Amino acid sequence: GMTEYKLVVVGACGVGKSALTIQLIQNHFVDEYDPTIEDSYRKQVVIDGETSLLDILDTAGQEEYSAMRDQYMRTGEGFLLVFAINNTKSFEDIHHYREQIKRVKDSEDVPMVLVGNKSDLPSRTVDTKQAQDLARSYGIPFIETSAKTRQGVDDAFYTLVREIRKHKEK
Ligand SMILES: *CCC(=O)N1CCN(c2ncnc3c(F)c(-c4ccccc4C(F)(F)F)c(Cl)cc23)CC1
Ligand SMILES: Nc1nc2c(ncn2[C@@H]2O[C@H](COP(=O)(O)OP(=O)(O)O)[C@@H](O)[C@H]2O)c(=O)[nH]1
Ligand SMILES: [Mg+2]
Repeated sequence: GMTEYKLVVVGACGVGKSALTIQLIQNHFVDEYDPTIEDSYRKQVVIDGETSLLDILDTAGQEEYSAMRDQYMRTGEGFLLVFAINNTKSFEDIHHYREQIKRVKDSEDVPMVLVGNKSDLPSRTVDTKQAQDLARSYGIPFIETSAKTRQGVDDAFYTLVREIRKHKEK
């Protein structure tokens, strides 16, 4: 079959994981998406001339560490680490999401992209430089997005695919 990429969107409640996912899948902004709905969406795309199937898991529900979740998360090939630029705690939480990915993958080299969402909002509390420095320390890209306007959304997911390709070449 055609190439597939298993992508996982992670980050604290309310950062815009679901809004980002629906923007990628359906090309419009959803104001309300139930925080208890965790689901995956597949979409056929062409990136750098390669046709692939993106299988995107939008994580949700509760903070719990079920066996299903670990196994589930283990199958992820790349991860979007999403915070919101107006929520400092969500940015501080990124360390947790990175470590948990590192724990379940048993690897220091997992495709990830740091995503600073809600870039449309004026009430910024997390400096772009701060995010850039963190991303550089992790050795990963940083992309600013707005699920509201769709700024950076394709770039975020497509950049993650490119990171997966880089990983697969090694
Ligand atoms: C508001 C609902 C929502 O969007 N979610 C609820 C909280 N939930 C969550 N919270 C805290 N830690 C999480 C976590 F560590 C994982 C996880 C588990 C196992 C391996 C990796 C990961 C990680 F996401 F990469 F961090 C998950 Cl799946 C969810 C966690 C998710 C968001
Ligand atoms: N202004 C703005 N609001 C957003 C953006 N992304 C998500 N939201 C809103 O923030 C809230 C949480 O979004 P949601 O997608 O449910 O976040 P999740 O809990 O990480 O899945 C919702 O009310 C969304 O409408 C964005 O880029 N800009
Ligand atoms: Mg959600």
